[PDB]
Amino acid sequence: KLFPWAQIRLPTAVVPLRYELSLHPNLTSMTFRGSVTISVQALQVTWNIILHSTGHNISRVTFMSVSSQEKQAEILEYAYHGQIAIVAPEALLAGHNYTLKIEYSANISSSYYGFYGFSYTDESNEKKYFAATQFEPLAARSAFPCFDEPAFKATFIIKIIRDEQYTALSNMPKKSSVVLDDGLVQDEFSESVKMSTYLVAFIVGEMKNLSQDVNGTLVSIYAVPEKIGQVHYALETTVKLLEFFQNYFEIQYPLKKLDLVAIPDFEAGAMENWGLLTFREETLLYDSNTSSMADRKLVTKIIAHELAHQWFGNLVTMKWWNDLWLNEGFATFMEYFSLEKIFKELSSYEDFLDARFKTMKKDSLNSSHPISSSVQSSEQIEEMFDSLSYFKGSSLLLMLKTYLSEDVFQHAVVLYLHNHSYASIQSDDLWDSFNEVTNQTLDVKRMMKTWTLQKGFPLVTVQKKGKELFIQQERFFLNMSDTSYLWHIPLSYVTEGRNYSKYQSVSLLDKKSGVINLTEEVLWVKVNINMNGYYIVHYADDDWEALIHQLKINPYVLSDKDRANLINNIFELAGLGKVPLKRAFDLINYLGNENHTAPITEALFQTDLIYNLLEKLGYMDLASRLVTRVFKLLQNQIQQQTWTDEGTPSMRELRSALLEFACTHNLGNCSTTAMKLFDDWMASNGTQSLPTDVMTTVFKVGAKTDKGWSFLLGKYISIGSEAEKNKILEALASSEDVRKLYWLMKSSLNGDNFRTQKLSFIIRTVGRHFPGHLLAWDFVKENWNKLVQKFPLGSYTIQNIVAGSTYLFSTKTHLSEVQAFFENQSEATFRLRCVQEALEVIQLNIQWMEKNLKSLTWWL
Amino acid sequence: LFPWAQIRLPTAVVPLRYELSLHPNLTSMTFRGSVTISVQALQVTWNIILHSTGHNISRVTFMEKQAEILEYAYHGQIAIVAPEALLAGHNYTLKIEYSANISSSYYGFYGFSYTDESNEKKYFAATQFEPLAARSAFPCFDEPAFKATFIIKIIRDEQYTALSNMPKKSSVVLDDGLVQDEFSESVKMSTYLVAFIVGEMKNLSQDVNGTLVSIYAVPEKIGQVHYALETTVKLLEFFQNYFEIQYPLKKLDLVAIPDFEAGAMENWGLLTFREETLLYDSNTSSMADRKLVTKIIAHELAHQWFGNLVTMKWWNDLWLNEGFATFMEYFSLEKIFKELSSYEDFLDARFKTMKKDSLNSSHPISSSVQSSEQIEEMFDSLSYFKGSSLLLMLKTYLSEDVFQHAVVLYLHNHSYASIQSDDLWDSFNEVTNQTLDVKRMMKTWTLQKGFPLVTVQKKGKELFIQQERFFLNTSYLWHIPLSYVTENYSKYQSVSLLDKKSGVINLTEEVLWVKVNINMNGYYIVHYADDDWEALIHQLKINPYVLSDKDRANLINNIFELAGLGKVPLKRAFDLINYLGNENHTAPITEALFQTDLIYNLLEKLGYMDLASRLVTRVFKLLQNQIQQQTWTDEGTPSMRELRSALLEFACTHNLGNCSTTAMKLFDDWMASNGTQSLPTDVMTTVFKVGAKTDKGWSFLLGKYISIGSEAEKNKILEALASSEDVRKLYWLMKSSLNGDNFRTQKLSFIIRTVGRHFPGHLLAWDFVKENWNKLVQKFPLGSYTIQNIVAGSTYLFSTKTHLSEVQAFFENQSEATFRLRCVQEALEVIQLNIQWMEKNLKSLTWWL
Ligand SMILES: *[C@@H]1O[C@H](CO)[C@@H](O[C@@H]2O[C@H](CO)[C@@H](O)[C@H](O)[C@H]2NC(C)=O)[C@H](O)[C@H]1NC(C)=O
Ligand SMILES: *[C@@H]1O[C@H](CO)[C@@H](O)[C@H](O)[C@H]1NC(C)=O
Ligand SMILES: *[C@@H]1O[C@H](CO)[C@@H](O)[C@H](O)[C@H]1NC(C)=O
Ligand SMILES: *[C@@H]1O[C@H](CO)[C@@H](O)[C@H](O)[C@H]1NC(C)=O
Ligand SMILES: *[C@@H]1O[C@H](CO)[C@@H](O)[C@H](O)[C@H]1NC(C)=O
Ligand SMILES: *[C@@H]1O[C@H](CO)[C@@H](O)[C@H](O)[C@H]1NC(C)=O
Ligand SMILES: *[C@@H]1O[C@H](CO)[C@@H](O)[C@H](O)[C@H]1NC(C)=O
Ligand SMILES: *[C@@H]1O[C@H](CO)[C@@H](O)[C@H](O)[C@H]1NC(C)=O
Ligand SMILES: *[C@@H]1O[C@H](CO)[C@@H](O)[C@H](O)[C@H]1NC(C)=O
Ligand SMILES: *[C@@H]1O[C@H](CO)[C@@H](O)[C@H](O)[C@H]1NC(C)=O
Ligand SMILES: *[C@@H]1O[C@H](CO)[C@@H](O)[C@H](O)[C@H]1NC(C)=O
Ligand SMILES: *[C@@H]1O[C@H](CO)[C@@H](O)[C@H](O)[C@H]1NC(C)=O
Ligand SMILES: *[C@@H]1O[C@H](CO)[C@@H](O)[C@H](O)[C@H]1NC(C)=O
Ligand SMILES: *[C@@H]1O[C@H](CO)[C@@H](O)[C@H](O)[C@H]1NC(C)=O
Ligand SMILES: *[C@@H]1O[C@H](CO)[C@@H](O)[C@H](O)[C@H]1NC(C)=O
Ligand SMILES: *[C@@H]1O[C@H](CO)[C@@H](O)[C@H](O)[C@H]1NC(C)=O
Ligand SMILES: [Zn+2]
Ligand SMILES: [Zn+2]
Repeated sequence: KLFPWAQIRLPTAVVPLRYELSLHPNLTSMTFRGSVTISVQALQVTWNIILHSTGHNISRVTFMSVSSQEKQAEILEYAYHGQIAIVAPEALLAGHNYTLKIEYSANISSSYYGFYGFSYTDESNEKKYFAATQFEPLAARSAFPCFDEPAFKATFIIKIIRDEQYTALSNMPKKSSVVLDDGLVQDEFSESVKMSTYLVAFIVGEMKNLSQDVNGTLVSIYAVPEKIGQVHYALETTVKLLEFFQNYFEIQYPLKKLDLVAIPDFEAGAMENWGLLTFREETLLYDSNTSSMADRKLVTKIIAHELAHQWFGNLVTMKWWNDLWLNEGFATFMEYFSLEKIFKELSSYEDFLDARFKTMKKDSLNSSHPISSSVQSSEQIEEMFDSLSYFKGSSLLLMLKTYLSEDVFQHAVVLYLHNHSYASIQSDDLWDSFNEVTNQTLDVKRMMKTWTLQKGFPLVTVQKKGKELFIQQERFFLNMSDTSYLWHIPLSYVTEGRNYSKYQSVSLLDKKSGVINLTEEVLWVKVNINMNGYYIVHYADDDWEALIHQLKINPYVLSDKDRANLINNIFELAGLGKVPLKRAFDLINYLGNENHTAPITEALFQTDLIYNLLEKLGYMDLASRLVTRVFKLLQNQIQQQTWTDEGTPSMRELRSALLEFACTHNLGNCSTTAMKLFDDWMASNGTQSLPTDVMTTVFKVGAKTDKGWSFLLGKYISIGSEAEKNKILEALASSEDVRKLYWLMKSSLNGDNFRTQKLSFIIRTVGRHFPGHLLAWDFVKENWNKLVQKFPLGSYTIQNIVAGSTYLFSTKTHLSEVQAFFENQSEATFRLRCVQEALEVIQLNIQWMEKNLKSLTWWL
Repeated sequence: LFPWAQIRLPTAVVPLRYELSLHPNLTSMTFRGSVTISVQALQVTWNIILHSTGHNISRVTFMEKQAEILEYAYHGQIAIVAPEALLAGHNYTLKIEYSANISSSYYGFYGFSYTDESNEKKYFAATQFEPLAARSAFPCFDEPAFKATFIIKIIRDEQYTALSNMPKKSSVVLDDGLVQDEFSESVKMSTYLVAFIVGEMKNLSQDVNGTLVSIYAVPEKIGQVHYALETTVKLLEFFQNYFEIQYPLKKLDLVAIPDFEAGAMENWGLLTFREETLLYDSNTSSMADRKLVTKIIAHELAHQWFGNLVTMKWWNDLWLNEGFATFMEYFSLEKIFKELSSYEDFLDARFKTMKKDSLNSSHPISSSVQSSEQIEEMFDSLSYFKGSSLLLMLKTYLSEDVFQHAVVLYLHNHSYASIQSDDLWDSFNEVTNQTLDVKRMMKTWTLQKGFPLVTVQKKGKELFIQQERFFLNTSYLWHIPLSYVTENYSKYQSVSLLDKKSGVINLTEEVLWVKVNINMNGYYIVHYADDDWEALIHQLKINPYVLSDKDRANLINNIFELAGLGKVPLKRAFDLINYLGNENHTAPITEALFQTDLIYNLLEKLGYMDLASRLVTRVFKLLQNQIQQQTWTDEGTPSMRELRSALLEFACTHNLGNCSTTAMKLFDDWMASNGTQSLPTDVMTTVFKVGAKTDKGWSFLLGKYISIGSEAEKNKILEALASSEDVRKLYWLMKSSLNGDNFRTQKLSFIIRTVGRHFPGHLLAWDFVKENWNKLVQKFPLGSYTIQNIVAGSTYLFSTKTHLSEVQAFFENQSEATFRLRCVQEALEVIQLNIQWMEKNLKSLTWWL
C-alpha cells in the first residue's frame, strides 16, 4: 500500500475541534481498551485525514458528516512518523465539519513515557498498582490516536472505567462517576478548555488527598496513603504561588480545580499538565523538621516552575518545539522571581546566580549552539530538552526585566498572555508584546535576537580615562573563525565618587565600541550590577586594581551578587589568560571580611576546581598550598561555625559550605567534631537526629573507617528517607578504599544494593577524589555497552557519566586516550556533543596548565 | 674517503702484545694514554684497521716514523696508513698517544664518587668492556677473536690500591709524588676481558695453591667479604678439579665496587661485582641473600674457563658460555653447597624461561649477529637460561661422567683460542664415539624458537609419544631425550631419543602410572591422555612421595600451563593440586602458590573479587596444616625456611587466620624498640607488610628506609611501603623515586612493579608509566632491561580488549620504533593471552572454586 503523506508535520487541511476519549485500563494486566471521537473541521479539500497513532490495534474505524449514519472508513499505516491516514469514502469540503470514531486496544507502558504503569510495595507489605501519563513531547499519540502537534488545540472529554478502590484523575474536574453492574466505575470528567494534545492527562491510583480552596479554585495535593502527611508544605506553597501568579499575570487560572500528584516511583514522568501537575513523590515530600534546607528550596522551586507553566505553556502554547526554551525559560525565571517576592527568606537569588555562572561556563564552549534553532525530526525534538537552553532563556529574561522596568516587564507579559490566550505562538510574538509596551522606543525583538540566534555570550572590556568610560565588546571564546558576533548589550554600571558619592545608570551597547560619560571622576567602577546581564566584564589593569583595592577597604559598598560576580569573572578571565592567576588570588584576599555566603561559595568552587585539577596530576604540594591559603582567608568564618541548623537559609548554606571545605581537607577542629558527632550517631543505632546542615560532612568523616563505612552501608539499605540515603551514599562513595569504590559502582550497575538511577552519581563522586579518579573512568570504559544499554546514548545520564569521569584530565596523553576510546566505539558515539565537549574540556585543562602552572610555585 | 667499510675488522693484521700506559686523574674525569701494539700481518696490506672511539690522537708513530690517521666513527674504527707495504710474516710495532675523558655512564673506563663512613668524598674508577667498550678506553683490535698479551701500567696516587688482571710487577714513586704501578705480561686474552681499577680499598687474601685469592672491598665493608672468600676458595678448588685445568694466573681478585650502578664482569683475575652482591652476614642475611652471593661468585668463576681461557669467536655464540656459567652456577652448588637446595631455584628459573620462550615473541638462541645493536641483544637471561636448561638436558641424557669428559677435552683442545658453539658439540661427538649425533640434536634446539609439547598415551605394555610446537596462540622437529619413570611397586626408569613426529616405547610390565620427563631435566612440557593424568592425579593423592619434589612441582606447572592453552580443562589443574594437604616439600608448594596468585591477581583486576577470594580460601584450605605448623623464626634447613617465607607471606597477604595478628604483634614490638629489637629475617617482609597498613607503621618504616644502613633490610621496607592500599602514598613513592628524592631511580622499576600488582595501584602504576614515558626513556634507554621490566610489571595483568586497544594505541602514538619493540609486542601478546585465558576459563569458575 501507498501512504498519502511524506512529511514529518501534519497537513493544515483538517483541524480537530473536540475529543471524546473513553478508556478502559486494566492495571494488573497492563493493557487498555479505548474509544476516541474526534470532531474535526476541513479547511482545504482532501480525501485523507492524516493524524498520529502508535502501538494501536485498531478494531473499528468510522467516519461521519450531519447524517447520524456512521460510514466505514479505511485506515492506512506509516510507523516511521507515527502516523495513520484515514481514507474517507466522501471528499471533505472546506468549512464542513466531520466526526471520526476509532476503537482500539493497547499496552500500558513498561517505560515511563506515554500511558505508563507500575507496581509499588505499600507500607503494609502489600503490593499495589498505579498508572499515569507523560506525553511531552511526542507521547500522547501512544495513549490515543490524535493530532499530536502543539498548534492543533482542541477540547477534551475524558472517560475512564476504573476499579472502586482507586481514585481516578484527569485534567478537568470529575463530572460523573456512575457505578457499573460488575463492580467497575465509569468516571467522566468535564469537557476541557482549548488545549494542546501533550497536556492531556489521567491517573488511576489508590490515593489520598489534602485539599484547600483558594477563591473559586480548589487546590489539592494527592499522595499515597502512607505519605499524605508529607505533602502539607506542598499545598501551603501552591496556595501562596497561585495567588501570586494570578495577581502577576492578571489572567485567572481558568479551571475550578488544581491537582498536584506525588507519584510513588523514581523513574516517573514529572510535568505541568493542565490542572494535573505531575511530580516524583521524592520532589514533593517535605517534613518541617526532618528535611534539609536544599530540600525546602527544591520543592518550593518545582511547584513555582510547574505553576508558572500553567500560564506560560498551557494557556499560551508554542506553535512548535523550536520555541520550548521560551516557555521553560519563563518558568525557570518565575521560579526565582516569585520566590524573591514571596520566599524572600529563602535567598533563592543565590541559587539563580550560581545557575547562571554554571550556564555561562558551558555556553562559552565551542560545543554550544544557539537557543533558537530549526527543529525537524524526533531527535532534534528530544534535543530541545536541556537546562542550558532553559537557563540561558531564564538569564535573558532577567537581563530584559532589569533593563526595562520591573513594571514594564509585567505589563508586556500581561499583554502577551491576554492577547494570545488559547492560541499557539512563535518566539517573536513575545518580543512584539515587549515592543508595544515600550512605545516603540526600543526594538527588543532586534535586541533579543542577537542573544537567541548566536551561541555564547559577549566579553565586555572596560577602560576608565577621566570621566570617560570606554566599552568594547567581543565573543567570549576560550582560545583553541568569524566576526559576525555583535550583541545588543544592556550595560549597567555602578560608581563611587567625591567621597562616597554612590551613582548608577544603564546604557545599550549595540556597537563593537562606545563610551559612557561619567558625571564626575570616580575611585572605582563596576559594570553589570548584580550580574543581571548575561556577560563577562574585563577591566583595564588599573580598573581591576581599583576594585581589588576597594574590596580590601570596604567590600560592602558592593552587593553580595557583584562581589560573587567579580570572583567568578577574574577566575574565568585567568582561564582565558586576559589576567594572571596572580590577580585572581589577589582579588580574593579581601575574603577575611566577607560574611555573605554567595561570594564565599564561588571562591570555594573556583579553588576546589583548581585544587582537584592539580591533585590529579602529581602536584600535591601546590594543591595543599592552595587549600591552606584559602583556609587562612576563611579561618575566622570557619572557626565561627556552630554545628547546628540555626540561622537564615543563606547562612545555613554558609555553614554547610565552610564545614565541608574544612572537613574535606582536615583543617583544625573539623574532623574531630564531625567524628564525635558520627560516633554518637552510630552509637544510637542511627536513631539520634543529626543537624541537616552538617549531615553529609559528618557521614563522610565516618565512612573513612571500615566501621563507619559498614554501618552507613547498613543504614543505607535499611532506612526509608531517600534524601538521607543520598547524603549517606555520598559518604560511602567518598571513601579512599579503592575496592569499596569499585564495589559501589559494580553494585549500582547490577542494581544490587543501589538502583541503577544512582550510578552516575556514584561515578561522579568516585571520579572527583584521588583514589577513585582513574578507577571511575576505567569503569565507564569497560562497562560502556552495559551502560549504554541501561541509559540510551544521548540521555542526560550518559552525558553526566562522560563529563563526570573525564572533566578532571589535563594531559595530552589523556586527551589521546579519551579520543581513542570513543573512536574505538563507532563514529556516531565519537560525534556526540558530550564526547566533543569532553575532549574540548581536556584541551582547555591542558591549556590551563600550560598557561598558569609553572608560575604557581612562586606564590600561594 | 676511507678504505675499510665493514663492522668486523680485517683478517690481515693481528695483535700480539700490548704496552698500555695510562695516567688517569680521579678527581677530574679524564686520562692520558699511550698504547704500543706489537702486531703481525698475515697478508701484505697497505693500512692497519682497528677500533678507537672518543680519543684525541696526540702522536701516532709506526716502527721510527710518524703515520697519518684516518677515522670512520660510524663503525668505531680508525685507519693507520703505512709508509712501507706491511709484508706477510713480519712483525711491526704500532704506537698511539692519545687523550680522553673518564666515563660516567658506567661503560668503558669509568669512575664515580661516594661518601666515607667518616663522611668524605672518596673516588674510584673501573672498567666494563664487554661487549664493545675497550675501544673507548684504548685503541686496539676490539673483537674477541684477536687475543694478545697485556702489559698495563697505571700512574696512581699514594692513597689508591690500583688493580688489574695480572699481579703488580713494580711501583716507582715519580718526582711528582705520583706512583707508577706496572702489571705483569698477561696470558693470551681477548680485549674485552682486560680490566683495571683505581680506588681506596682494603684486601682479604688467602693462598690456596700458589694462586692468591683476594676479596677487595672498601675499608668500612671489609667485614662482610668473609663468606665471599670462603666460597671462592671452595669453588676455585671445585672448578680446577672438574675442568681438570689449573687456573692460569698467579692471583684471583673479587672486587666489591662501591656503587649500585657499577658493571659486574668476569674479568680474568679481576672479578668485578656490585658491592651489595658480595656482602654477607651469617646472622642477618636471608637464604636468598646467601644463595645470591654463592650463585654469582660461581657464575663468574665458571667463566675463567668458559669464556676467558676458551673464548667465543663472535658475539652470537655468547649464550654458550653464558649458559654454561649459568649451568655451572647450579651444578657447582649441587655438589659442594648441597644444603642450599638451589635446584629449586634452577627449576623455578627453568619454568619462567619456558613461559617467555612459549610466546610468538620468542627468538632462537642461535641467531646471527651482525648489527652494532644485535650485539647488545645477546644480553638477556632468556638466552642464558635456555642454554643452561639444555646443557642440563644433555648432562642428564649422557652420563654425568660422559659430560665431564666432553668438557675437559674441549677446554684442553681449545685453551687460549677462539671457538664456535659447534666445537662444544664436536667435543661431545667423540665421547659418544659418534653413537649419538649430538651436534645435529643440539642444533634442533638452538636453531628454532620455543620448545616441544610431548603428548603421551599409554596402552598396556607400551607408551605412545607424539611431539609438536608449544604454541598458545609450521613444522618443528626436535631431537628429544625422553627420560621416564613407572610403577607391584616396580620403580623402573629409562630414556628414549625421539627424533620423529611420532613414536612408541616398549614396557617391561603393564604399569599403574607413568611420569615422562624425570625432574624436568628436559626443556619440554608433557601432556597425557585423559586417564594417564588421572593415574598421576590419583597417585599424588595416594602417595606423592613415589615422585620427587622436582617431578611433583613439574606436574603442578605443566597442568596449569596446559590449562591456559586449553589442552586440559582448568578444573583438572585444580583437581591435581588437591593432594597439597600431604605436601611438605617447598619446590611444589611455591609453584602452586605462584600459579594460583597469577589467576587470583588476573581475576581481582577484572573485578571478580569473590571468585578471587574463593580461590585463595581454597588454596589455603589445602595448605592449612602447613601454614599453622610454621614458626616465626629462621630455625630450619634453607629449603624449609624458604617455605616459611612463602606460607607466611601467602597467609598474611590474604588476611588468613592466625597471621595478620601475629605479624602485627611482632610489628608493634619492633617499632616501639625504635627498630632495634631483632626480627627473624624469614618473617621480616611479612612483618613490615602488615605494619605498613597503618599511617603509623608506614611513616616509621619510611623513617627507617631514609635512615638505616642495611640495603637488604631497606629493600624489605620499600616492598612494604609499596604494599600500602592508600593510592596517595603509592603515587608518591613512584614520584619521589623518579626525581631520585628518597629512593634512587634504580628502585623505580621495583616500585611500579609492586604498586601495579595490587588493586589500589593497578591503574595507577600503568598511568604513571604512560605519563612519565619521556622522562622514563631519558633515565633508561629503549631496550633497557629496566624499561622492559617496567612495561611488563604494569601491563601484564590487563586482560580485556579495551585495555589491549589502549596499551597498543599508546605505544603507536610514541614511535614506530617504540611500537615495533620486543617488549612492546610481548606485552600486547600477553594481554591477548590473558583475554584468551578468560574466554576459555572465566565462565566455568563460578560453579567450582
Ligand atoms: C713477533 O713477535 C713475537 C714477540 O712479540 C716473537 O715471539 C717471540 O719469539 C721468540 C723466539 O724468536 C720466543 O722465544 C718468545 O717466546 C716469543 N715471545 C712471544 C710472546 O711469543 C716472534 O718471534 C716475532 N715474529 C717475527 C717473525 O719476528
Ligand atoms: C502489546 O504486547 C504484546 C505482547 O505479546 C505485543 O505482541 C503487542 O505488539 C503489543 N500490542 C500492540 C497493539 O502493539
Ligand atoms: C461547523 O462548521 C461551522 C463553520 O463552517 C462552525 O461555525 C461550527 O461551529 C461547526 N460546528 C461543529 C459542531 O463543529
Ligand atoms: C482488572 O482485571 C482484574 C482480573 O481480571 C480484575 O480483578 C479487576 O477488577 C479489573 N479492574 C479493572 C479496573 O478493569
Ligand atoms: C568550532 O566553532 C566553529 C564556529 O565558530 C565551527 O565552525 C567548528 O565546526 C567548531 N568545531 C568544533 C569541533 O566544535
Ligand atoms: C559625551 O560627551 C560628548 C561631549 O564631550 C558628546 O559629544 C557625546 O554625545 C556624549 N555622550 C553621551 C552618551 O551623552
Ligand atoms: C559583615 O561585616 C561588616 C562589618 O565587619 C558589616 O558592615 C556587614 O553588615 C556584615 N554583614 C551583614 C549581612 O550583617
Ligand atoms: C537499629 O534500628 C532498626 C529500627 O529502625 C532495627 O531494625 C535494627 O535492628 C536496629 N539494630 C540494633 C542492633 O538495635
Ligand atoms: C671531553 O669532554 C668534552 C666535553 O666536556 C668534549 O668536548 C671532548 O671532546 C672530550 N675530550 C676528549 C679528549 O675525549
Ligand atoms: C689528580 O689531580 C689533582 C689536582 O687536579 C691532584 O691533587 C692529584 O694528585 C691528581 N692525581 C693523579 C694520579 O694525577
Ligand atoms: C693483603 O695482601 C697482602 C699480600 O699482598 C697480604 O700480606 C695481607 O695478609 C692481605 N691482608 C689481609 C687482611 O688478608
Ligand atoms: C699446586 O700447584 C702445582 C704446580 O705449581 C700443581 O702441580 C699441583 O697439582 C697443585 N696442587 C693442587 C692440590 O691444586
Ligand atoms: C680439536 O679442535 C678441532 C677444531 O679446531 C676439531 O676438529 C678436533 O676434532 C678437535 N680434537 C679434539 C681431540 O678435541
Ligand atoms: C617393541 O616390541 C615389538 C615386539 O613385541 C617389536 O616389534 C618392536 O620392534 C619393539 N619396539 C621398539 C620401539 O623397540
Ligand atoms: C615429608 O613426609 C614424608 C612422609 O609423608 C616423609 O617421608 C618425608 O621425609 C617428609 N619430608 C620432610 C622434609 O619433612
Ligand atoms: C632510633 O635509633 C636511631 C639509630 O639507630 C637514631 O638515629 C634515632 O634518633 C632513634 N629514634 C629516636 C626517636 O630516638
Ligand atoms: Zn518546565
Ligand atoms: Zn656471566
